[PDB]
Amino acid sequence: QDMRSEKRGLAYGYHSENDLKAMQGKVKWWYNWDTQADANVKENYASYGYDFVPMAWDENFNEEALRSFLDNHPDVKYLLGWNEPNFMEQANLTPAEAAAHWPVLEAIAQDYNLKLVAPAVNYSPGNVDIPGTDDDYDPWLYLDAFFEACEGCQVDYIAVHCYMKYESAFSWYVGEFERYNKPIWVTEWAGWDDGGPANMGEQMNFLSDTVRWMESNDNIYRYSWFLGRSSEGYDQFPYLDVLLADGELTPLGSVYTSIPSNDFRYKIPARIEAEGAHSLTGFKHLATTDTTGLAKLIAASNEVAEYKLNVEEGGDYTLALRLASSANSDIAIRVDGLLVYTFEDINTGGVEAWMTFSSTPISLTAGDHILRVESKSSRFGFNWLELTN
Ligand SMILES: [Mg+2]
Repeated sequence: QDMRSEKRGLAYGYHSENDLKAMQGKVKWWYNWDTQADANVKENYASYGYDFVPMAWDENFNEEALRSFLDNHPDVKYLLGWNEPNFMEQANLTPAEAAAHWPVLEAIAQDYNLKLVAPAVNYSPGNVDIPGTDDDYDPWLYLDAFFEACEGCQVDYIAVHCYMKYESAFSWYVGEFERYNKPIWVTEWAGWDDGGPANMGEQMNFLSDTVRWMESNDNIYRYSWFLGRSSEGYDQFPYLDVLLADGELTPLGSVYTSIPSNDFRYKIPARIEAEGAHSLTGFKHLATTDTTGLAKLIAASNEVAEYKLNVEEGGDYTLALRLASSANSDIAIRVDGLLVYTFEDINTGGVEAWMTFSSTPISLTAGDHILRVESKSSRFGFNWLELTN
């Protein structure tokens, strides 16, 4: 398949080569808050299609290690600036200070032909004084003061952190940063504040809502989920982990890496994870215990899933669905809006009893097509689909 997302990255510092291969061609870049790539992948990450974005975490970073790493990786194209300088417990730099030290990063960007990402901000506890305001917590008041102190400074991108749990809050809050007229990097996000996700499925729904919004926002240059693996583990609140055992994904990690960009098109024959729909009405996410697929979509009613196909060899394909359904369930299949097959009285006897149901052949001409999977007032689980010729 083509590269699944050009924007999608990951925040994690302990990749193995097997971890990078598990996500290959579904994750484009990553960063680790440090000046060089993870030790076990430093030599080979570029061969799996990734680019690594180094970071100057605060003003006292190790410039020698960063310049030395850059010397041997001319594939590096971007440099992240200070990390949460408006937080006391992080980089702890008032706007003037962060601009004062910015030439160190420009000199680096000049020597290696790099682009510079602004210091990452978020609503802060307010303990780094911004001049001329009492609202020291304010990420926009911080960046304004930064930019006014940084006259003539090379700043190519904005970096944003966000831990809101509501996808509409998230899109409103990240959109506020489009005011600066620069592409945006959401370099840390997950649903976490105000109680966060009630369960793993809530986090997967929130990841899906916000990933889909960012893939459709042209002003978002890049995003990276927080984070590859957590100290607490993937089934502990707030269910952050994208990677499970070496070289394998969590259910959430399957949703994260499967969601396609606007222009990506699936080639066939292929198996396509259900969580890789270009478009979801109503469908929700859960872990599955099926032997493959990691995550399922769940239907209670009339939910719709659409899959955008680049059919290179027109002809008749059989469509297979991997389903679970306690009772009788009906599923309509459409191509560019017109019914072609209906799965009737699907019944596996349990919500985690899985079977593969095949259709009669469906004619799929060469070109661009929307494959639509509609629940027909049915209650079932949907792991992946397969088209074969
Ligand atoms: Mg799946």
